[PDB]
Amino acid sequence: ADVQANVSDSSRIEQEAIGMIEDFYEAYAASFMSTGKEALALGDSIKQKFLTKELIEKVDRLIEATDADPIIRAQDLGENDMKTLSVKHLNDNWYEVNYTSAKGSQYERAVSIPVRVVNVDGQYLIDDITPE
Amino acid sequence: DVQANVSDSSRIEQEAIGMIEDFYEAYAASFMSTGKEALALGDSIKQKFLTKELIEKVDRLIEATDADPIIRAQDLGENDMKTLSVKHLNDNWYEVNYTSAKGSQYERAVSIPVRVVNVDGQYLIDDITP
Repeated sequence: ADVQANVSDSSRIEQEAIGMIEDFYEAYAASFMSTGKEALALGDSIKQKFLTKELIEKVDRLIEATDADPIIRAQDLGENDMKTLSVKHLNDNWYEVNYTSAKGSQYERAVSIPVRVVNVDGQYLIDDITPE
Repeated sequence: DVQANVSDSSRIEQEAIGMIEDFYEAYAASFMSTGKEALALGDSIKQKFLTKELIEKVDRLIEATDADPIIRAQDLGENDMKTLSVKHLNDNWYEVNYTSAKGSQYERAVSIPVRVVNVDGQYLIDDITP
């Protein structure tokens, strides 16, 4: 059986996955600070680094379907939005990215994106969001 | 007026501290990505938060030293800027504190004095390391 080894490995691996997801969202959020071609350039560079080829194509479909960025479920980020970032494990390889959009205002909105993680040769990558 | 001085000074210092935190958190996030796009964001963040004279001083210190004078390091480790602490020192000078290479055997406490100016309600950093 070995409960302690299964438990501590599961806890470690989940925290490693959470760490990558946190790094993606903090890096991606910073790309919204620029208001020129470099904003999109960095945003796409970060998506090329952290997301799989399959998910990036699904994000384009959702960009075409909605009129919002499916990664943040918004058009833009207020500068205080990512300070409320909180990631946690759901089940299996699914994690939930939580943050409050427009915190403090009359348009304050709780955002909750389920994201799925794959490990390729030691590197963690997000391979799906918002289940289809 | 003792109380009005105390309330206005506390409000304004927190607004100045708020801007400095926003600069450092945003600027630190540019290191999470690599290449010309990461550097371009760093420069965009500098344009937003630093004065034209300070950006010219930082470019001089980039040539003069072998470290980024904003962070006093070549790069940032994972979760260095999670230790960020900003406080008022005196007049318009504030101290930015963070632990470089936090958790590692080479961890180093960093303290950067930064001077703030208000230009028509906008807070900008106009000098660092006097």
